[PDB]
Amino acid sequence: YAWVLIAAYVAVFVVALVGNTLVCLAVWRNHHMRTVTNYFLVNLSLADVLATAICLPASLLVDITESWLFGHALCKVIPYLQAVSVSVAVLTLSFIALDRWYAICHPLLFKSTARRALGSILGIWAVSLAIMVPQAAVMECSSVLPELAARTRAFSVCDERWADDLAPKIYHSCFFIVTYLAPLGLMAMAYFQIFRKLWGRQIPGTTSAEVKQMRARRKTAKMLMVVVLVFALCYLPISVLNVLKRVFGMFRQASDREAVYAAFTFSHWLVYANSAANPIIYNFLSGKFREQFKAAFSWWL
Ligand SMILES: CCCCCCCC/C=C\CCCCCCCC(=O)O[C@H](COC(=O)CCCCCCCCCCCCCCC)COP(=O)(O)OC[C@@H](O)CO
Ligand SMILES: Cc1nc2ccc(NC(=O)Nc3ccnc4cccnc34)cc2o1
Ligand SMILES: Cc1nc2ccc(NC(=O)Nc3ccnc4cccnc34)cc2o1
Ligand SMILES: CCCCCCCCS[C@@H]1O[C@H](CO)[C@@H](O)[C@H](O)[C@H]1O
Ligand SMILES: CCCCCCCCS[C@@H]1O[C@H](CO)[C@@H](O)[C@H](O)[C@H]1O
Ligand SMILES: CCCCCCCCS[C@@H]1O[C@H](CO)[C@@H](O)[C@H](O)[C@H]1O
Ligand SMILES: CCCCCCCCS[C@@H]1O[C@H](CO)[C@@H](O)[C@H](O)[C@H]1O
Repeated sequence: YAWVLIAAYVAVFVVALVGNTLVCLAVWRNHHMRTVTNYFLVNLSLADVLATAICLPASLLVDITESWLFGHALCKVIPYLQAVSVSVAVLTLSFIALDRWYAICHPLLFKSTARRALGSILGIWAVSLAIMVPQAAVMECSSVLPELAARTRAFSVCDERWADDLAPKIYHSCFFIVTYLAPLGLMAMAYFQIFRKLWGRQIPGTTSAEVKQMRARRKTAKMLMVVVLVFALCYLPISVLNVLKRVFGMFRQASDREAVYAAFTFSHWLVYANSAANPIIYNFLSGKFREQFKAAFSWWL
């Protein structure tokens, strides 16, 4: 079990870094690949690399050693950067769907540009950095017997420190709704309307150019729906496990301590596995990204 963890964590580390760097290079090299959607997808890669590079290594040591060995300052920074990486992801996926929904379903209300996209991308970070500040405030590094901290860090853990039972129940309920259920719920309805408008609307006088627009828009909607679907599945375990632990007070009886720790461990890895999955999704569901990933691999061999 222990080596399978390190092997899986190492594979996700390499694939996510190599893949997400190629995702930025592909949009940079190809000019008429700099679409609003693909600019948001690059911002999604910038979040994934921040999680993979910085938070993932702390991820492996905590799940194996079961203790925090990086000191008090990083106990707030790293969990904060992990939380910010999640907010940036879900907000980027939300703006993508909002962009596609006004494009496919309500075509002439708002106009999306590359100039407005970079402004949204800077807004996604301004919000993600702000709303995760309370999370960093709650992070505290403390050892079993705190007098032990003067001797070693092998027995200290970095966890949330709440002053009352009610506060975590409200906090983690709001952040499950706000950052998982609500966005995915609104997005599932948006892509369903996008699905109906792309597959089914057969108005009699559609020009040959209107169809060449649809046949390409279908290929992007197919790719983006697979991305949202994998994101929902990847973050489902950690999100439900966090709510059952914090809000519902579960997983406190040490009779099933082994199964609970193996569950949360796999849930932590699944979060990073999503960072490696997305570039793979682009390779198979996007011929333009596939074409760019082809060239980057020829230069190397
Ligand atoms: C989040 C952070 C803050 C926001 C930040 C911004 C991010 C926002 C992201 C995406 C926005 C996308 C908007 C997409 C809207 C699409 C929703 C939509 O139209 O759904 C229709 C109605 O559903 C229906 O009947 C049923 C209505 C839905 C009620 C059931 C919901 C169950 C709970 C599930 C979770 C809900 C969470 C909601 C938000 C908190 C589908 O039917 P139908 O084609 O006939 O419509 C015809 C009708 O449009 C005209 O008569
Ligand atoms: C090493 C390591 N330790 C970790 C501890 C936690 C997490 N992730 C979460 O707790 N995610 C989430 C919590 C709560 N609501 C969410 C809503 C949407 C998405 N995600 C979450 C990753 C970790 O990686
Ligand atoms: C919406 C939302 N709410 C959230 C609450 C928490 C977190 N993430 C953590 O708490 N991460 C971590 C905590 C503790 N040790 C770690 C070690 C390595 C990496 N990460 C962590 C993400 C969230 O996203
Ligand atoms: C019985 C309770 C536990 C007692 C542990 C005593 C051995 C600590 S060895 C080691 O000492 C280094 C400094 O010399 C520190 O940098 C490490 O963090 C620490 O691990
Ligand atoms: C020093 C930074 C905090 C680290 C330790 C956190 C312990 C509880 S903090 C937080 O304080 C609020 C008032 O500010 C209260 O309303 C909350 O119930 C309480 O949970
Ligand atoms: C969106 C907000 C969701 C809030 C969900 C949790 C509601 C409170 S449960 C309640 O908590 C109290 C404080 O711990 C205890 O005194 C009780 O015994 C227990 O029944
Ligand atoms: C056989 C009966 C078992 C009863 C106990 C089940 C666990 C209840 S915990 C309580 O549940 C609320 C919802 O009811 C949540 O909103 C609160 O956050 C949480 O604190």
